[PDB]
Amino acid sequence: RLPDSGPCGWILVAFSFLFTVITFPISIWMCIKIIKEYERAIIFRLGRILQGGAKGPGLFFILPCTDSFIKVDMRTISFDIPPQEILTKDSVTISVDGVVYYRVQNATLAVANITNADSATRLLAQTTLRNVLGTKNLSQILSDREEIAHNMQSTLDDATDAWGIKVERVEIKDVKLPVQLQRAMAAEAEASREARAKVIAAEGEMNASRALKEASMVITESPAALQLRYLQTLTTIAAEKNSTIVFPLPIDMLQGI
Amino acid sequence: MNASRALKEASMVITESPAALQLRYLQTLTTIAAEKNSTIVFPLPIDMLQ
Ligand code: NA
Repeated sequence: RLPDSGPCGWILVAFSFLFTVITFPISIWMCIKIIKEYERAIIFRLGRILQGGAKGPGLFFILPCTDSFIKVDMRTISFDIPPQEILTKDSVTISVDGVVYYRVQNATLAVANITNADSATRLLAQTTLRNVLGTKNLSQILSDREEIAHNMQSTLDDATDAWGIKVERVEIKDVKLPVQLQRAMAAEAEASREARAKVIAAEGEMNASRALKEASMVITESPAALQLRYLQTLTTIAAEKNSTIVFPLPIDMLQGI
Repeated sequence: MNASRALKEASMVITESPAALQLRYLQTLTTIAAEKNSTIVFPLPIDMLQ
């Protein structure tokens, strides 16, 4: 799979052979290359790419005048995506903070078919995450990891194949609602605790009721006692750090008009 | 028009016992109180037994 993108050569090659031998105890260090188990090399000689696949591990020789040399790490790499602003299918504004893991699958395509594989891959992960979550309600986003991952993978594989890249994971490390929505969306949790509080409060009413009845039966034998309790309530209330408005009301004067 | 059928069903059940609609009113007030700039004016009818 190739990427989508002579007599005078021997003279330059011979000149380079001679020059490097003339400079041998210095230039041999530039000629020699060592590629580790987990690396691959892409080599051009007079602009043509050396026949076959990417060069494997071991010891290799190049002439720096006529040859160009690119070295590719084949290991998995992880990148912490910058945070994004997203809209859910139900139209909720959320900000998410992603992470992507990816690996070079074909070293030749990664070098010769795309200008910058890393930037292409990292941007593609952002736009793919933006799209998929726009097809889900907020509740589905929290519950449907496996389905969401499956949807992204097919999208990513179709695009990254030509770049020689395999994306292995995309995941989310933070999700935030804007502050104006936070209590409104929490209604279900708030209601459950209020429901249990109501049961506790009603039990308190029942426990206190007997003493109030006993107090009432004494008070009603001289009914003006309730007005004395009323006036003491006003004195207690006035002491709190709040505004109190009081209206003395001469009812017998009003009774006259 | 789309919402009307469910409201009719809810109304028919609620109206079979008199206090039910009043409970719905009070729950609404509790929901209102959480929003900003919501002033509530609350009468307390009291009897001094004269
Ligand atoms: Na991130």
